[PDB]
Amino acid sequence: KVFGRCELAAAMKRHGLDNYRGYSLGNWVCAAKFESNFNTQATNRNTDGSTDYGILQINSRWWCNDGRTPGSRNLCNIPCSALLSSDITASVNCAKKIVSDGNGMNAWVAWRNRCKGTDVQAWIRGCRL
Ligand SMILES: [O-][Cl+3]([O-])([O-])[O-]
Ligand SMILES: [O-][Cl+3]([O-])([O-])[O-]
Ligand SMILES: [O-][Cl+3]([O-])([O-])[O-]
Ligand SMILES: [O-][Cl+3]([O-])([O-])[O-]
Ligand SMILES: [O-][Cl+3]([O-])([O-])[O-]
Ligand SMILES: [Cl-]
Ligand code: NI
Repeated sequence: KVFGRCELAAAMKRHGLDNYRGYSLGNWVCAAKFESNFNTQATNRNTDGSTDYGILQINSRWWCNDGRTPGSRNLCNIPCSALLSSDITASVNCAKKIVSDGNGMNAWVAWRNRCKGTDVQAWIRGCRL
C-alpha cells in the first residue's frame, strides 16, 4: 500500500509511535517518507547484500528474516515479507525495538541525514490527529 502522509501519521499514532523513545510523530513520518516514500512494499538491496523492507526499510541483517542475508539476526522475530503488509503493525513493533537499541532514530541513516534537526512537525501539519 502507498500511504497518504496524514494517513500514515494516524496509523503510526494509533500504534503508539508519537513520542515513542521521545521522537515526536513527525520524525517517524519524515523517516518513512525518505526511506520508502510511504510505500509498504518497498524493498532495497543494501551494499552488504542485506535488504531493507517496508515503510521504514527495516533491514534483514539484524531485524527480520528473508533467508538470503548470511550472518543475519532476526531480532524482531518475523519474516521480512511481514514488513511489506498494508497493515504496519509488524513494522511499527519492529521499529520500536530498533529505536530502542541505543542510537535512537540515527539507526535510520536517512532520518539522521534528512530529518534530524529539521522542522519535522511540518510532516504532520494539516493532519486531523
Ligand atoms: O505527500 Cl508528502 O511526500 O508531501 O508526505
Ligand atoms: O544492531 Cl545492534 O543490536 O549492535 O545495536
Ligand atoms: O526534507 Cl529534509 O531531507 O530537508 O528534512
Ligand atoms: O514529530 Cl512532530 O509532531 O514535531 O511533527
Ligand atoms: O485527544 Cl483527542 O481525541 O480529543 O483530539
Ligand atoms: Cl546466516
Ligand atoms: Ni486528537
